[PDB]
Amino acid sequence: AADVAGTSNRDFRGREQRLYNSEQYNYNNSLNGEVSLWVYAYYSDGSVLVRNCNSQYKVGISECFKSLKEVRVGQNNDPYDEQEVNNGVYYPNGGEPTKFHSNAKPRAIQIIFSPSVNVHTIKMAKGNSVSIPKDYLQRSHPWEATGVKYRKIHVDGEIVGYSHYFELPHEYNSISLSVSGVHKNPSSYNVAAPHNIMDVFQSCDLALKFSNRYWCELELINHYISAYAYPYLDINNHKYGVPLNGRQ
Amino acid sequence: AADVAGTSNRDFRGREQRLYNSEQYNYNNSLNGEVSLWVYAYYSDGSVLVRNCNSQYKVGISECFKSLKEVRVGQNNDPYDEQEVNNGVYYPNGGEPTKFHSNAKPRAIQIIFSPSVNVHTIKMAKGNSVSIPKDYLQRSHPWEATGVKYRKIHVDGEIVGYSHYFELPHEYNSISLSVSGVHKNPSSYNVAAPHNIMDVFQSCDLALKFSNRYWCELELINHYISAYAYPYLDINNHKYGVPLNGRQ
Amino acid sequence: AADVAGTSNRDFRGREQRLYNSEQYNYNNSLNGEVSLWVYAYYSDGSVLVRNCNSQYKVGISECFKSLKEVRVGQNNDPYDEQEVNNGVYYPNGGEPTKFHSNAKPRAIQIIFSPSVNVHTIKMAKGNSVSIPKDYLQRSHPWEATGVKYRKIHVDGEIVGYSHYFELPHEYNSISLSVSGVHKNPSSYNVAAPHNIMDVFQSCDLALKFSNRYWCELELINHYISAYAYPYLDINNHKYGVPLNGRQ
Ligand SMILES: Nc1nc2c(ncn2[C@@H]2O[C@H](COP(=O)(O)OP(=O)(O)OP(=O)(O)O)[C@@H](O)[C@H]2O)c(=O)[nH]1
Ligand SMILES: Nc1nc2c(ncn2[C@@H]2O[C@H](COP(=O)(O)OP(=O)(O)OP(=O)(O)O)[C@@H](O)[C@H]2O)c(=O)[nH]1
Ligand SMILES: Nc1nc2c(ncn2[C@@H]2O[C@H](COP(=O)(O)OP(=O)(O)OP(=O)(O)O)[C@@H](O)[C@H]2O)c(=O)[nH]1
Ligand SMILES: Nc1ncnc2c1ncn2[C@@H]1O[C@H](COP(=O)(O)OP(=O)(O)OP(=O)(O)O)[C@@H](O)[C@H]1O
Ligand SMILES: Nc1ncnc2c1ncn2[C@@H]1O[C@H](COP(=O)(O)OP(=O)(O)OP(=O)(O)O)[C@@H](O)[C@H]1O
Ligand SMILES: Nc1ncnc2c1ncn2[C@@H]1O[C@H](COP(=O)(O)OP(=O)(O)OP(=O)(O)O)[C@@H](O)[C@H]1O
Ligand SMILES: [Cl-]
Ligand SMILES: [Cl-]
Ligand SMILES: [Cl-]
Ligand SMILES: [Mg+2]
Ligand SMILES: [Mg+2]
Ligand SMILES: [Mg+2]
Repeated sequence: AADVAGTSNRDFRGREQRLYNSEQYNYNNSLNGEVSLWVYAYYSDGSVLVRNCNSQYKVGISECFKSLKEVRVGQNNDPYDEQEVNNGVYYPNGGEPTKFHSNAKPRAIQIIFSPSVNVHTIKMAKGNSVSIPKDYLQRSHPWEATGVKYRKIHVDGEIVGYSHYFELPHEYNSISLSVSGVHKNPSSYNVAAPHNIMDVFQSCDLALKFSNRYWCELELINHYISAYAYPYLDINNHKYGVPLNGRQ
Repeated sequence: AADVAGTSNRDFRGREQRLYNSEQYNYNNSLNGEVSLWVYAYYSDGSVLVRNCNSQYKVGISECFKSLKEVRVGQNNDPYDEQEVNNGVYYPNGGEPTKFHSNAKPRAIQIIFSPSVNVHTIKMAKGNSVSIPKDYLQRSHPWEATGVKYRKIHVDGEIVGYSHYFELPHEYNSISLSVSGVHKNPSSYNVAAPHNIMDVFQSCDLALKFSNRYWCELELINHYISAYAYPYLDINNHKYGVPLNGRQ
Repeated sequence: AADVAGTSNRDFRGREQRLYNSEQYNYNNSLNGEVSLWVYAYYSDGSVLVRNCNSQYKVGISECFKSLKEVRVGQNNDPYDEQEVNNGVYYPNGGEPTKFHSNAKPRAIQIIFSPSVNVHTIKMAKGNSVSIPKDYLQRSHPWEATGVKYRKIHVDGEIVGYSHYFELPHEYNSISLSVSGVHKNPSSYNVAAPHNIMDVFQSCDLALKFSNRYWCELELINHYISAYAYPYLDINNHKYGVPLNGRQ
């Protein structure tokens, strides 16, 4: 006759559950694991474009002014008029659109990394509308190291991810955007030294990308974030994610 | 008076032909040569999307669920309805398309490598519809090493390429897909060690890509495969390619 | 009472201006600086597609036959007919378009690098319409080193950039195109050796891209080149750029 559940050190079902969750958390943090990046572009109509990349060793996303704009697939997007918006945004008075402010422009950006990133390695190039980091190429460092600004997304006392959020509320907030982060490596084994370097090149090939525009934050939270155990931070500063280490 | 053709060791025209073919085969296998990857997505209407990349040192292709779907350029693709298909495939009951199964979904994938690949280096991430390799990121190795499954495409006793083929016949066969392979290097000279590493970075830049949807396998065989001396394996297990080493 | 402007060595405003310009020029040339690449595709209707990438350490652009073709956003591009053009260009007599020559085909290409490139590192793969560098993969070196052909764009005796220009005036000038260059590094410190290699991988992530089709060379010169202090060479061999080193 077996011990009774939840009363002794022989609840092996319980120990196996805790190990299963701990193994996933720590595997993700091993050099064999993913590091993941999400870039969220929020539009005035309440919809949200997500750009996601999942890869070994390091991960990144690179967007231009045009690629960040809202596209409603299979609906009217006034493509000619929006090309004229682009011309008017690349150079002042450079186009002839029928509008002052395109509602396809993002109102905000949230950058989220998986908990397997090392925040000290995070780099971002938030450039102008023609993809220069700081106004002119000749004065541009090709990135800023913005890790100190990333907030921890905590759930149940566990870091389930990292967030950097900035609004684009002003008419001159017209941007291009690239972001990069490196997977944790507390060892002194360089994953990109000659013993393993070609595998890092293969990781550039193997990185999986995902993009979709969700009709609102609720839908994103329900059918993307929660569905796939991703970290998130909503407009009301509510934290989402699944804590795993040492937990049932 | 010259020797008679095909009767002696002084048929220099004959020797030059054989060397020409041998030189092409072996150049392709040198570190100076191409390694090439083709991903074929087969649709129920009989058409075939090819994605090709040709590059030095290593090569790869990365696709998401959406990018693998059939697009008939300049014809009706019901873009709104197919966006709803995507929503319904990213999460169950997540959309409202007018169909149960999109005929734009691939029925099968064939992955073919040039004979200059080392099959031991082949990696594939066959992920789910939101670009996670194995259901959740926390448990995902970012690839599987599938080389042992690649079949040799033989012609005249020569390996003209390698094939891995899998059908997607079930309703739940909704995938994302990345593939990578490394060019043969039997030497102990690491092409990505510091003496040559920046050239491997340049190869990422220089890799040439090609995509097209052919109306059927016959057309692909005739105007793509055969036209450009590529390897192929058709649905009837017939092998295509041009044998070169030691041959006239 | 301060010295009079432009009469002595105590015009600190003057010295600061000259240093400001010199600092930008030399920063651009430091390993911290950008290296930039522009590929210009010129169309018969006088418009010009620019593809630009700006990145640390090294930079590149890769295009196929299709991606180089003129696309007039929000206007009629006869997409079905132009897909048939593609089929007819990938293989002779392979399509059924309503035209002999597509006016969407580029008439010329100009490749321009920032002055921070090392011309000895420049590589180009000018391939055929199906993205093979030299007719067949088996005989293809994956690039040509074309630096000796690049012309210096001089302004006021300063090199503000480098240009390689080739026309595509013949019916058989149907190409694919990739180009790559490496940022100057006169030091013996290898930026891609293990001490800094992962940063070069991050630079692949962080590279910012830009594309736009301008209606004519005048507009490109005015609202792109000149607006953002880029180098250029127009059809009349007129040089554009801003000289900076040692200059007010
Ligand atoms: N830790 C703790 N949790 C409480 C307390 N009161 C209510 N709770 C709830 O209980 C949850 C934690 O329960 P457990 O996971 O079983 O307890 P634990 O502290 O993690 O201990 P172990 O999992 O056995 O290591 C919390 O998420 C709370 O919502 C309390 O006093 N202490
Ligand atoms: N090898 C071989 N080929 C045959 C034979 N009978 C018919 N053939 C045909 O001949 C072809 C090969 O001819 P060759 O290439 O001239 O002969 P080989 O064996 O390759 O000899 P070398 O090219 O001179 O080294 C094959 O593809 C067959 O289709 C036979 O008995 N032996
Ligand atoms: N150098 C030079 N410039 C001239 C001369 N005559 C007219 N110019 C104009 O003057 C410009 C250069 O003027 P400066 O920049 O003040 O002279 P500089 O030779 O560069 O000398 P510093 O800037 O003081 O080092 C040129 O771009 C010319 O258009 C001349 O004889 N010599
Ligand atoms: N009432 C409680 N008393 C004592 N410990 C608690 C209580 N509730 C939770 N904890 C414990 O405190 C730790 C942190 O959990 P907590 O719920 O505060 O994290 P959180 O979700 O980041 O909190 P919040 O989001 O509310 O700021 C966990 O180990 C948890 O078990
Ligand atoms: N009738 C034959 N007798 C002897 N050798 C042959 C004959 N036909 C071909 N060969 C030789 O056998 C070797 C293998 O050629 P073979 O035609 O069997 O390759 P294959 O195209 O892979 O065959 P298959 O596709 O029919 O399985 C070659 O060196 C070829 O010259
Ligand atoms: N009339 C002049 N007499 C002497 N030096 C000059 C004169 N005009 C310019 N320079 C100097 O000559 C150097 C080269 O300037 P220059 O204007 O010839 O360059 P550039 O723009 O490449 O010429 P161009 O485009 O006309 O061939 C600069 O240092 C400049 O100060
Ligand atoms: Cl590890
Ligand atoms: Cl070699
Ligand atoms: Cl430096
Ligand atoms: Mg607990
Ligand atoms: Mg023979
Ligand atoms: Mg001067």
